[PDB]
Amino acid sequence: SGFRKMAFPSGKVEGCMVQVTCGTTTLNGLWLDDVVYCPRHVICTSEDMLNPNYEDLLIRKSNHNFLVQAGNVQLRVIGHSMQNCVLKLKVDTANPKTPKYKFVRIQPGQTFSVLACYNGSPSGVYQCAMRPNFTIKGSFLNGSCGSVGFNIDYDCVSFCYMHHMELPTGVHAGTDLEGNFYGPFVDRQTAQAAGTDTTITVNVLAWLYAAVINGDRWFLNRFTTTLNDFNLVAMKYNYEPLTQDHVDILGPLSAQTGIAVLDMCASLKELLQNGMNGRTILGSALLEDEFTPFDVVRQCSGVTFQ
Amino acid sequence: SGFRKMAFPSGKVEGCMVQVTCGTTTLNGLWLDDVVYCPRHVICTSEDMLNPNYEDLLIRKSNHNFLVQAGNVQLRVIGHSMQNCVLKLKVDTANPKTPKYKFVRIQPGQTFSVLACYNGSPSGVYQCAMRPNFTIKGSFLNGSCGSVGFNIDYDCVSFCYMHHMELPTGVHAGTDLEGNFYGPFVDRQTAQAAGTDTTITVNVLAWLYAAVINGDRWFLNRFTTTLNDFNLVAMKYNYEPLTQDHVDILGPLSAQTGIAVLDMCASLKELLQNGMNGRTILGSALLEDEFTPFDVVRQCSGVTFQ
Repeated sequence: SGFRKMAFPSGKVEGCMVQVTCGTTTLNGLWLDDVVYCPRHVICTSEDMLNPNYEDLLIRKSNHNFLVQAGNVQLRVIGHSMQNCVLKLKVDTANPKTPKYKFVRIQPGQTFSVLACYNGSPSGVYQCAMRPNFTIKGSFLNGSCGSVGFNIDYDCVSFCYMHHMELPTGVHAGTDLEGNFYGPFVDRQTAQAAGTDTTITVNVLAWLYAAVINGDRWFLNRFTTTLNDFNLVAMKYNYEPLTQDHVDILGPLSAQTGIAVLDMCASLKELLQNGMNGRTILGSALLEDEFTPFDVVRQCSGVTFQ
Repeated sequence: SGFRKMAFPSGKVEGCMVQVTCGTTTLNGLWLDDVVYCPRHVICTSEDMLNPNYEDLLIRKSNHNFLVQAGNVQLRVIGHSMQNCVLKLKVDTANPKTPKYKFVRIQPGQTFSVLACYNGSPSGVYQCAMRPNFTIKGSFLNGSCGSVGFNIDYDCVSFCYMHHMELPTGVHAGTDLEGNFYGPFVDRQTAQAAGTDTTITVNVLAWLYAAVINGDRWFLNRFTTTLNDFNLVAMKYNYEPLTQDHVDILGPLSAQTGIAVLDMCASLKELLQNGMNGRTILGSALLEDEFTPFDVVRQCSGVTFQ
């Protein structure tokens, strides 16, 4: 029993974390095969970040201007390239710890595990989700840029995020492993708005399904509702509009617990309109939307990786 | 910025996880040097768990009755021994991935990272604390026994927990790596009480110190209080009695934020007496006590490991 915010095992990703220094700016890099991926603003100074021309700033840089460090071992850069907002550093050595990997671009609401790193060394690992405004609520100090988010399929690491920035609201933003930002954010030290943060409705429902599985079921009401009527209440509370695909994904969870998806939507509707009255659900005093439906199925069945 | 429940990198512990099968019972084991550690009730059947005589049940077992598996490789058991509630299986092979390690017995309130495993393969990693009643609130399905909790000091893994049981209250219990249980729990399928669960007061204060560092500071009141007067309110809410050692540990946090420890105790006192009025602190709608003061200092300074 028990249900917790769980992160994937980070061992396979630790072997791919290196330090990247250019000039006097340092951050983390992802070393897969003979290529190192890092945020492109490693070439910028503090003055450059106010308004950088990355093409012009990169022209003044050669292969020997990039200090790629893996423990005590220096890596020889034999080629550099800018793919959107990430830098690709070709090195003369393949990573001996390269796992089976792919580069995927996750959709809003999907979760992934972040391995926070500083100077190419891992400090911790935690789980977070792509908010509908394409931000994430993580823990990132200075030097944490280059840290990657990932999912694991048994033996295949699915890289999907790389940290680039902290918005002035204390929230974070970044790119995929091809350099394309999640959302309307640019790697530049200027004021940027994150947009309205909405709640991942399908994730709250799966979380409520996990509570029922783990004995916590006081919130189960006596009502039901419809998709269009529940969405009328979801809009008033800035919740993501629930669709039939969201209902389809919650099917296995609805079959295991015997609670129809529309019945849980009414229990969620009453929780929005009446609060929670000081009680708790799975030890949380609010509604948790950072658990995808597969996050619940994976935890309640205990799938393994290596 | 940002503050999250973070777990240590699990890579060094993944290399020490093996599968242990005895008869038709299987669980996880910890393979360090030429010794494998596993919960001793791997020798029990479902009928044996109701009231086992582990000494008598172990006598009928020899070295070849233990199937220690590490991936596809079988390990040859050349010796077995019962140290309290754990079994020590001597094998003919040292673990090539043995990290620098120690066996420590943590005190109540201390936190550690749990690496959940099934069939000797890691499934996830999460952070939890030793509750004052010597339980933990984790996520453990059948087969998760043998999973270990640990802390990391740069390059030294400090093993401190191994999962053995789930109490009928849905909460968990286990031993250290020497076989001694945390609390008054015995590895036997009988009704056992966990005792009154109190709140780790010094951990809530450090968590409130982390919120002030991360901009969330609305809870800072205009009052102060004394140690004996705050403990009078702490007793009414089943909070751990705060001592001068607890104040001493919160010193560095009190110096960085400029808030005296006694001032924060009054802000915590008002949060206990008046609730939280629907607001949130660091995204949580209740008081979080699973963050030690060093957990805050470590996250706000970003210490690394390898």
